[PDB]
Amino acid sequence: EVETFAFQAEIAQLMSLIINTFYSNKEIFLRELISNSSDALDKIRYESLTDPSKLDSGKELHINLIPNKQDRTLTIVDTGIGMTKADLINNLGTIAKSGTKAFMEALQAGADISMIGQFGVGFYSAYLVAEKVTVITKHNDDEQYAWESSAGGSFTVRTDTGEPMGRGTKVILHLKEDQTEYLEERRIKEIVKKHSQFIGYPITLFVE
Ligand SMILES: CCCCn1c(Cc2ccc3c(c2)OCO3)nc2c(N)ncnc21
Repeated sequence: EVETFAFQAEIAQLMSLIINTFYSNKEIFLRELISNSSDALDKIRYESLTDPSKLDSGKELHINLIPNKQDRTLTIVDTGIGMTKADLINNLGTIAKSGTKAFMEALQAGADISMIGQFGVGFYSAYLVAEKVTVITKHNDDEQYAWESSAGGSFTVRTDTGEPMGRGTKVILHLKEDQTEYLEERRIKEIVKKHSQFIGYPITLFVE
C-alpha cells in the first residue's frame, strides 16, 4: 500500500521557489546530494566505532553516481546510515522547517540558491533538475522504504519490494526534459571535480 502525505507548508513553499525561480546555476544540486551522502557515511562510520555490528549490513563506505539515458535518471547511491520511516515522514521535515525560514530570509538580503546547503535543506535543490525524485533508503533499525515526490505539495512513502540494498540511500533523479546534460559523463566529471573534489569517500561515476 502507498501512503500519501502533505509537506509542511514551508517545505512546499521552498520546493515551489526552487522550481519557479529563474536561476541558471543548476549544477549545484549534485554537490548538495553528494554532501548529504558524505554526512550519512560519516554518521555510520562514527556509530560503528562503538558498535561494530552496525556494519553487518555492509562494510564498504562509498558513493556511486549512475546515469541512465534510457530511463532519463541520475541516481546518487551511498552506503551511509540510511533513513527510517520516521525520518521520511516527520523528522526531516521538522528539522527542515527552521532551515527553510532562514534560507528564504537570506534570499532577500541578497543570498542566492547556491547557498541552500548552508541552511540544511540542500536535498530540495534536486528539484532544480528533476521533475520527480524517488528516494530508496534502508536504515539498520528499519525496513527498506521508497519515498517519492513530484512536488505539488505531497509525497508518498511505501515499503520497498525492489532489490534489497543492505544499508544506505539512493536518490533517483527523474530529470526534466531540458536537463539531460546531467546524464553525460564529461558533464558529471566536471561538476564533481569543481564542487566535490575533497569528499572523503570514493565516488564512482558509472558509464553507460
Ligand atoms: C537533512 C540530512 C539528513 C536526511 N538525509 C538527506 C537529505 C534529505 C532530506 C529530506 C528528504 C530526503 C533526504 O529524502 C526524502 O526527504 N540525505 C540523506 C542521505 N543520503 N542519507 C541519510 N540521510 C539523508
